Amino acid sequence: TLNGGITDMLTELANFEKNVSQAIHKYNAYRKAASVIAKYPHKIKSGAEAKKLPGVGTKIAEKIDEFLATGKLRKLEKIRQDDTSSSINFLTRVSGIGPSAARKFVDEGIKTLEDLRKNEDKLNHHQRIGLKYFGDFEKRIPREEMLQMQDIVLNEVKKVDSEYIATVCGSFRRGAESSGDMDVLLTHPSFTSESTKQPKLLHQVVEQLQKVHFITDTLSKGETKFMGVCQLPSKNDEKEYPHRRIDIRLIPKDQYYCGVLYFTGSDIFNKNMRAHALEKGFTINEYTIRPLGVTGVAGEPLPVDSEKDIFDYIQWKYREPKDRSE
DNA sequence: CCGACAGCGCATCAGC
DNA sequence: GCTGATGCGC
DNA sequence: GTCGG
Ligand SMILES: Nc1nc2c([nH]c(=O)n2[C@H]2C[C@H](O)[C@@H](COP(=O)(O)OP(=O)(O)OP(=O)(O)O)O2)c(=O)[nH]1
Ligand SMILES: [Ca+2]
Ligand SMILES: [Ca+2]
Ligand code: NA
Ligand code: NA
Repeated sequence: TLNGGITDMLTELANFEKNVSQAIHKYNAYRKAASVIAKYPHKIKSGAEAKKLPGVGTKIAEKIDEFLATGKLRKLEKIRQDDTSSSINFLTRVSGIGPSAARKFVDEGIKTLEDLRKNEDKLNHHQRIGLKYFGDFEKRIPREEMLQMQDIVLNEVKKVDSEYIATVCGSFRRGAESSGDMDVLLTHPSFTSESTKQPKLLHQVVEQLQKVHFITDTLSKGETKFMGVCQLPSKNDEKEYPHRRIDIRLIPKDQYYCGVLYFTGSDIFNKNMRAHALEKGFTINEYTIRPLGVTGVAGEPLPVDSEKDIFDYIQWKYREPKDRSE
């Protein structure tokens, strides 16, 4: 991490713009700059050097100059000393509490972990579970545990219907040695873009994983997306494993490649790739890549038989999952 | 100078 | 109950 | 906050 100090600074600024200022585009701008700097293979010596990189503008170059000179940024030093900003920033670390709910809570005088813990009845379901596992959700998951979790999920799915295919995506698929949480793409031949020949396809899998005490809590659930909590089983006299976040996404089977492209990420990589897509006259989502007509309206879905086919349309050389960690 | 910035699932709520 | 906006999440 | 046109 040649430029750890700079990228940390930019990420902190991004988080401020998202959580406090509620300026989503400034947030994305800061994260884009951080990402491009993170991959730059030289230790940055100046703002001018950084300003050569796409996403790094005049304002950021100036901040980089301040940071390199003094080891800090006055702007951030202040934000840190602001009570309302500090509190809002903290509260948003709970899953289910966003910028709006955080500011609302601060208004009501709820601004610490202790405050939340004695005001559970003021939280919705998602927030209450977010609070419950606040500490656990802070922890990362060693790849070794991710592998054990993979085994459990794939084996339990197979026991429901051997025609299910479950794929672990996210940072795990990108080869990371540790992951923030588990993401599972699910397909079944009964669910395609042309028909749903069977109901409760996602439900049956969730139920099974709850049955073996793998899924422990539910944050939200619909016909195609599950968001919840899971936990590896522990051995005799062993301390329990931390509870982990799990997301499961049921995708039409004939749209697997667009699905897996999306679910593999990273998030910044996806934003960059979809952005480039627009520049190139296409629109990409987790289902399809379509041409944009002169009207601006998306045309019909183009044939896709691989992740590479999607890269081909937008004239990008294929990049393996491990090189999508932006 | 300024329009545009990726795209979408589920939960919650106001209005009807 | 439905629909569209909003919040929050991926 | 940055960028393309
Ligand atoms: N968190 C997040 N994920 C997004 C966004 N947009 C988008 O396409 N995704 C996709 C790509 C991500 O790799 C995928 C899974 O989300 P994730 O938060 O679990 O991220 P991850 O596996 O890459 O990283 P991590 O768990 O190790 O922290 O969702 C977004 O705005 N936020
Ligand atoms: Ca993940
Ligand atoms: Ca996730
Ligand atoms: Na630049
Ligand atoms: Na949050």
